[PDB]
Amino acid sequence: NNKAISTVEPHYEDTAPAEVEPMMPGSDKTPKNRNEKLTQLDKFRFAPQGESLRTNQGVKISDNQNSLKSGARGSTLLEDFILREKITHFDHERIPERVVHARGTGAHGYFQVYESLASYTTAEFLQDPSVKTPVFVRFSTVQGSRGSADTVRDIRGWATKFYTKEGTFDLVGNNTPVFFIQDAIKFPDFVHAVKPEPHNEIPQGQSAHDTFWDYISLQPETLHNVMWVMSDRGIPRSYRMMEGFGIHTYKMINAEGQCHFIRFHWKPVYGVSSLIWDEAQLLTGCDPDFHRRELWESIEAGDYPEYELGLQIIPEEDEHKFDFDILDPTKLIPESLVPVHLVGKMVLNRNPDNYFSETEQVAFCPGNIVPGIDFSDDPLLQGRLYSYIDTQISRLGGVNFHEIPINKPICPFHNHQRDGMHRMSISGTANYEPNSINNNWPREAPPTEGGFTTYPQPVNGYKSRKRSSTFIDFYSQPRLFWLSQTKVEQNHIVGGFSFELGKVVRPWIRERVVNQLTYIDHQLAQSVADNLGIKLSQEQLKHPLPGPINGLSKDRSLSMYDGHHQILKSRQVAILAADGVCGDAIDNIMKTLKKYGVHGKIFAPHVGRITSLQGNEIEVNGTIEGNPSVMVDAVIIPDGEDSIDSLMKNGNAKHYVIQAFKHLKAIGLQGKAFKLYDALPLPKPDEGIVVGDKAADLAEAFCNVMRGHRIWSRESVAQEIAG
Amino acid sequence: NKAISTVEPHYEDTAPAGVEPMMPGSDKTPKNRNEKLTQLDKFRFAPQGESLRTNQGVKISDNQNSLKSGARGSTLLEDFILREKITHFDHERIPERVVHARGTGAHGYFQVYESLASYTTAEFLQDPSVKTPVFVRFSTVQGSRGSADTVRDIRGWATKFYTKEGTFDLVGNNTPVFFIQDAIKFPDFVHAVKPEPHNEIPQGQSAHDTFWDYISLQPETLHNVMWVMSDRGIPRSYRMMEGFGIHTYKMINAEGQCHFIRFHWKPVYGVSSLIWDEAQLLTGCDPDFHRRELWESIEAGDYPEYELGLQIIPEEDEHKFDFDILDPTKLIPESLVPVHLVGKMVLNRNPDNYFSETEQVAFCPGNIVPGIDFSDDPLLQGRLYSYIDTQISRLGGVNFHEIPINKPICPFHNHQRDGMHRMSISGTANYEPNSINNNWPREAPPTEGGFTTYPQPVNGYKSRKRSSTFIDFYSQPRLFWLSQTKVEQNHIVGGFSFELGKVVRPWIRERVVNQLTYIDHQLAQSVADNLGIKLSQEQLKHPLPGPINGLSKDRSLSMYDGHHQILKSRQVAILAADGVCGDAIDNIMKTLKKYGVHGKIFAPHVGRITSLQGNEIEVNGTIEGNPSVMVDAVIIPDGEDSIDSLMKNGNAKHYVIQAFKHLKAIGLQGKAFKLYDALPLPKPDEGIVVGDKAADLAEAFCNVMRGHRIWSRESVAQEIAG
Ligand code: HEM
Ligand code: HEM
Repeated sequence: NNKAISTVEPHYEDTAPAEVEPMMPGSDKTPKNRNEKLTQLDKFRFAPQGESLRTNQGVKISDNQNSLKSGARGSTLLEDFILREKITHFDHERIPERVVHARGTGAHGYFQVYESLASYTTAEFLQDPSVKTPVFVRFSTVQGSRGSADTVRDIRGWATKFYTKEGTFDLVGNNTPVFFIQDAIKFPDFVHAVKPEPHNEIPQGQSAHDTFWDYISLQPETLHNVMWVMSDRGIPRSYRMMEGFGIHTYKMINAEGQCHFIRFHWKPVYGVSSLIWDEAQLLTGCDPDFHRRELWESIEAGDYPEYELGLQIIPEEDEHKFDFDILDPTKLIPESLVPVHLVGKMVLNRNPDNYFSETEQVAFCPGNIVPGIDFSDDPLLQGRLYSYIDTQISRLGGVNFHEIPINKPICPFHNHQRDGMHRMSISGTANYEPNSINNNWPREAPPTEGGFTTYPQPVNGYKSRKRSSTFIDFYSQPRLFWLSQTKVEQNHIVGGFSFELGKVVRPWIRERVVNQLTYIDHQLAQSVADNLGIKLSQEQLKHPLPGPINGLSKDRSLSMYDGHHQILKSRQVAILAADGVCGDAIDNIMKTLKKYGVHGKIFAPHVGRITSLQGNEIEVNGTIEGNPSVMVDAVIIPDGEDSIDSLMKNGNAKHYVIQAFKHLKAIGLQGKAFKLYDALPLPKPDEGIVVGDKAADLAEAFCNVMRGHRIWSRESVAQEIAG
Repeated sequence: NKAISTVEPHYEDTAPAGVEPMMPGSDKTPKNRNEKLTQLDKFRFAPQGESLRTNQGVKISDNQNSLKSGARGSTLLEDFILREKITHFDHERIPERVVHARGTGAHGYFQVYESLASYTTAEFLQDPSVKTPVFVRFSTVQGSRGSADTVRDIRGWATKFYTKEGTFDLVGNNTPVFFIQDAIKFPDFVHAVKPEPHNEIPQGQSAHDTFWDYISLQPETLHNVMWVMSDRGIPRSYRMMEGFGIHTYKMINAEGQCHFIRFHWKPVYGVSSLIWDEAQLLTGCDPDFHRRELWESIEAGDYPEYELGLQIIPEEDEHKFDFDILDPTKLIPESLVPVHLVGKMVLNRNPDNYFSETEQVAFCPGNIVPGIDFSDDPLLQGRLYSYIDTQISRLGGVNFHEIPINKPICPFHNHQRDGMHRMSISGTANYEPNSINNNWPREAPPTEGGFTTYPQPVNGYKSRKRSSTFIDFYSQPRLFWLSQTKVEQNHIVGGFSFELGKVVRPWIRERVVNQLTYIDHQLAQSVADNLGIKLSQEQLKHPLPGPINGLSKDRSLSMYDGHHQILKSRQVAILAADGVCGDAIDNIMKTLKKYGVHGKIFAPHVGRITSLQGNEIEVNGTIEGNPSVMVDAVIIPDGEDSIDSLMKNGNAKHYVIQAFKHLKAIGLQGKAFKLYDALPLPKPDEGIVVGDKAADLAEAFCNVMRGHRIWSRESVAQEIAG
């Protein structure tokens, strides 16, 4: 009554209750994680504690619940400037999404070099190991719009902004070492092919449709990066557990004018780990924010994303020594031939305060580079230089987007540029160079004092539109990639191809792709052709295959699961429990998990607390229904007679074990919890099943099984299970 | 050579020398024509035999390479072809709509059954011979452009009527009420339901803290929360949901008589919904399910069909109800005021280009025509200023009416000039009154059709204040609750319990169920239990609202009470492998075809399977790529070899378990029961149809399907692991 009426009257009272945790802005949750960039952004942060609600002109608002009307039942008056300003700001909140990589996630951190790279570059942020260079990273997918799901099969973008004392350096990479195309002129064609089709805008976040594969079949240059995205690299488990690549060959110029060709790498301290397809798909349905959320909670937990910056270094005289052109972006440089030197460390240790201000409005370009780094003649990179700044003029509202806080450098940046939309700087001095009325300040900087110069590379040829003959080589590296994959990874590649072409309606497109696969590997083609009902002619089964690359038929560095570099720390475990559960078994599991930095979450039939058979309340993390097995790495079911009975009448709790089994995950069953597995149509316990009566001992064995990531041996029987 | 060819200019042919792919509407249904579509032909491009050119008309010889300083050199700034191709691509994107960003569009027409001159002078409602063109966009609310179709959300429903007396936009939703009463709260409500601003989580979901925090503090939202928590929030198709303009409008007739009006759309294909677990899985394996369903249904001839209905109230009965008809959180119960079906709308042509037509279409509630008018509903009043304001940024300026999909098909002369991308070239005087052009174009007198506002009396004081008569938050939620079948009530409890499960701060969940105790004590207790909340004795005694003009239920607010289930156009999976019974499929298909139902053969691989009779039969797609959640029901024909392979296949055994848990009809012919009996599934209930003869098993199968879902199965479905 009075309580009812009060909700639609001005709210002058406290609303919060009188006084495990939700996600919060980084300033709230990790204020002790600072850097120079974050300190610069503080000038723009708002502390509204104890402030009046106001208009943008600073007028206190007395009634935020009602429009100005002519009678409390009347027509709204045009003179309600508060209503119109509030609605008008609302009406204009949206800006264009990125034309590609629209779906992204940001975090702040810092970078340090291990020791001076002055033997190879003058670049300031690689000279001094004591400097902490602030960074901001945006991870992304490629195909989908804002609001598409995270765990699609797709390439992942990886864009790092280095706020150095001598300029902002943008390393704009992907999570695979090659790209689909060789020349930038094909990029709108390729992108249009993979994007939703123009008549119906179908499908979202997916390459599994006609026009993408039509384009692949007609442009063999794409086959290499298709193999990468068709592998499990196409569905990583976390942005903390994938590799990063600059793809293009850059140049690094040292203080002696010498040039070294270089390729950029990010190696993850937490290993390289991926989902499997069926699990990646179900995750898009039940948590489209899975990667965004995982990254966010990673930082709040102190499991900071941590990556080592690696360089491949090739002397100028060595440019032409490989079977491939090192300026070809569909070619990787196998790490067997040119090792990766780890030269520094990046840590992401603080989430943003405002997604839109920081992550949405950030602007990265390959062209922003700093003295000591320079471009190569890669024709894809050369085209990128012009696109990033062009697109951002309309995405971010004009030529002054570097004045938006997240984009500003931390060093001076005086010049003679003036005006443009939303000009924030205010300049009084002469706006032309050379001038004498200001004694020509600001002034050009000699190269020996840090002024950018281009390396004087020789240029000889004719003005020409032509693909380099040194680029015509489309199958060598797809075949190298294939042969470096373990048996399971090859099977999943076959699954990627077979699932995707399965969604292509036009039959000639599937046959044209399968025909391209016969030039990569005959068994790969045969396996895919079988899943599609295609019969391969005797000719196709004899098609010529490429030979080794500079002596190499394999390179283990291209396999995710051969290197045995799986990391246990920071993984997520479901503890299925209900009322009547053994409280001390849970307590001992949580000690063993925390010992190895693993995160156990109690999932129950309802939120709140459950009561252990010892009568203590145990906090719940979520419900079994809202937290499917696809959201965790392994499942442990502790004991408690009444807990198990309850879990056996819950189809979700039982499906939890069938699903986790089919996704090759480790399952621990303490004591009478084995009844659940038994009830299910599940075969004999394999290596990935850990049964035991004492909790701390079950959990130790359970963690050791987790060290293998997935139980690949199980894959054949797992297919048979109805789940 | 084959390889070299692909990186050189492509002067040769590339074409080779359900069953068919989705295509532009101009290619598949060219015979479905209307006046707006003929106007759009003026802007269609036919590229057969044409050269690839720049935008200035210059022929391009090599679309494969940048201009370089040599074949391995540096790209040249003078390559204008490269820069023009890249620049256009760089600026393809325009802002998404601030709400309803995620949407699907189709063309069609509308006919009035008989003249409505008794009520309105609106030209498109006068003459039943006219086919007045329309364009409809369906949408969700919360999610951005690439979010899933089958989220739990309100669905937007926007119809543009291209009439000869102006373009009229009917911009409504699929539930008869909105969340809030005054437009000034729209940014607050929308911010609360949208992803939260620090992390931009979560997408296409209200299941998070800020949304329920807002609900808990704004009881006026509760009524439409009930609607979204019910199965209304997850419809099966845009063809099977209802539509409402929600606001009370006005219709004025030739005599100057005013009637209050509320708009309705009633689906000829009935009102059907998904269930929550099936909706959520559908967003994983097909985020485009509704967009695809609408497109294919039009290419198949199952044209969406809706009847435009009107609740009509004489201006004198404005105050005859226990609620304010100006309150957009209130519906008018169809018992109290029946809905008159006044005409039909059919959607029968897909667009040619999604971006040109669906993305660029602009609809505003302020786009009315002579014969319709506004009421003093304070939410509608704010909407009049917002639609046009936002379209200036989203669509590039004030000339967005000149974009083809947005143009009227009547004349539209005035004195407006310039603006960004001005298309028309106007030679005459640009002010009124003028003499140098004898004042053309001229004002139209009302008796010749010039718009006038009905002279409604206006009295009071300039004030910011919620009308006393708007302060009724709990009565219509209760009406809606008591009007639901038992299974629909359970599903509402499900929505509340799942959603509040994702809320982190406990006090928000507690404050929300506390609000539920003022709607129905047993709804509050069910939801409180699912969340571990113990209700106090005081809470359990909380006063409940009485009836509304003597009404305690209204059957029309229920989906599954008045048997609104249509069978025509449903989708049936047919699980077949190599070794299936040929004659069975034929007789299944002939039976399904007899009823307007589409059956789709799903096999382990794509292409063809061979029957035990040795013939080949076309597959529609894999079992793996088309889970049970995409079809209305499953049928498994016989064929010992088919059954044997299916039983080795995890997906096909799960197909039936999942079909079962989602309460769908499962047909099993012959030894197909071999497969059912192998799974942990109970004895065949009323929605499990066995039989050895296909036509009979199909006929009985199609008749279980008429009930939409086996609601009885619900209790045993919960315990099935799957
Ligand atoms: C080596 C292959 C390429 C890689 C690894 C790459 C990487 C990326 C990444 C990671 C982003 C997202 C940056 C962010 O988070 O804001 C991006 C955006 C973009 N890229 Fe690429 N890209 C490549 C090729 C191309 C090409 C060939 C073009 C066209 C010439 C292009 C044009 C763009 C544009 C316009 C954007 C959006 C920029 C913005 O709106 O801020 N990229 N690229
Ligand atoms: C009765 C409750 C409301 C309903 C049924 C409603 C319905 C809709 C629908 C269906 C759309 C999508 C139209 C399309 O497909 O393009 C939409 C968009 C929009 N609405 Fe509402 N709305 C309501 C209340 C509001 C309010 C209170 C405001 C703010 C004053 C508002 C502002 C907008 C804006 C700015 C758009 C985007 C328009 C565009 O970008 O073209 N609406 N509304």
